[PDB]
Amino acid sequence: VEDDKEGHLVCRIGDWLQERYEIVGNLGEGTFGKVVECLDHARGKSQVALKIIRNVGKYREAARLEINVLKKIKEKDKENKFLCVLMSDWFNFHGHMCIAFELLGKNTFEFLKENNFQPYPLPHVRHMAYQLCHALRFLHENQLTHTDLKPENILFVNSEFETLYNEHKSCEEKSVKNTSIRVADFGIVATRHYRPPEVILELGWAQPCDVWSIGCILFEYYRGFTLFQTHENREHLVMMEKILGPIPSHMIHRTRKQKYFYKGGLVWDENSSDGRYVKENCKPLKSYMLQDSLEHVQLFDLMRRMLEFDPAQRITLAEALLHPFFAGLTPEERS
Ligand SMILES: CC(C)(C)c1cc(NC(=O)Nc2cccc(-c3c[nH]c4ncnc(N5CCOCC5)c34)c2)n(-c2ccc3ncccc3c2)n1
Repeated sequence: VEDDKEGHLVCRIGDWLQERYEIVGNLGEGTFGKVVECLDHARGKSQVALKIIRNVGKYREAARLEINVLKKIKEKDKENKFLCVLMSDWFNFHGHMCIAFELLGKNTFEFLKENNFQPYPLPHVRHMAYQLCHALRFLHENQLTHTDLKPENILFVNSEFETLYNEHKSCEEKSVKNTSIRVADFGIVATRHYRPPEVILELGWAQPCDVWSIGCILFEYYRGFTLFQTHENREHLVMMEKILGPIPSHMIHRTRKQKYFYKGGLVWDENSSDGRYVKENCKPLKSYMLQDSLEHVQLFDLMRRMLEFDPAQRITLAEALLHPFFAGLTPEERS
């Protein structure tokens, strides 16, 4: 046991925790501390993720809050059946709160990056979407809101793939063998590209925030690239307007950030570097359909309804789980 003045724990591959956890790898780091891989010698050689949070205090406090959140998700989920990440253990170790999870596979972003940003096929989209909706419905019902939904926070149970590619000129694609996912959270709300306009405009958010993000995420699974490829609010709102249509007067009246607008409209210099990028790449949403086909149109219908500007007219996760799009699930996918 040795601590540095930043507080954090100095651990080495081969160190043991709770006489059952043998560190074998490294999986992450962040504000709060490390995230290592162990084999659980108690539960018999099997593999876990272990977020370590040492001293600091706010860290320890927030770790407790996380554990509680995850405790409550288990209690409220009997059969594991709501597709959130599952805490298998937690403990206290010379001040360092630790939280063990079953080790899942690559997240939906990584997998996409490993596939050279070749989009997932429409059935995978459909299945992943169904589970994201189910999962966040369950969370919303228990007065919980993710707020930082994004592809990196969706993990595949198993990210093994069957590489398969013929005929297509440069066919070289990986289909993941099993599209089951789990929702995690690594820990202005949201990440830029998944952030909804009410957060951008500082109008307060609630559950409808998660739906907007889901909307954004589905698009990315479907095209391989992000729907809003930008890093600044004004551009982002302009992009919203050209992809989706105008912004309700009512949301412009309530913005205290009265800098992006002028006389009811977004200030926007159509002929700049930013101007040209938007002009030569942002087209109306429907135009990004890859095929002229019912299930693709169903998907864009759910997507448009998920990306309503007004959080109050935006579809709920309950209403989406009943959207025709989800007719095409295999019966097995249905659970
Ligand atoms: C259920 C919900 C809502 C989605 C959630 C999940 C988590 N925690 C989490 O995902 N933790 C976590 C932390 C570290 C690893 C993994 C993880 C679980 N399997 C894995 N299988 C493989 N790799 C993993 N990753 C390692 C790299 O890195 C991403 C996950 C993992 C998961 N939280 C959460 C998080 C932080 C909080 N802070 C304060 C208050 C409340 C908090 C709640 N809420």
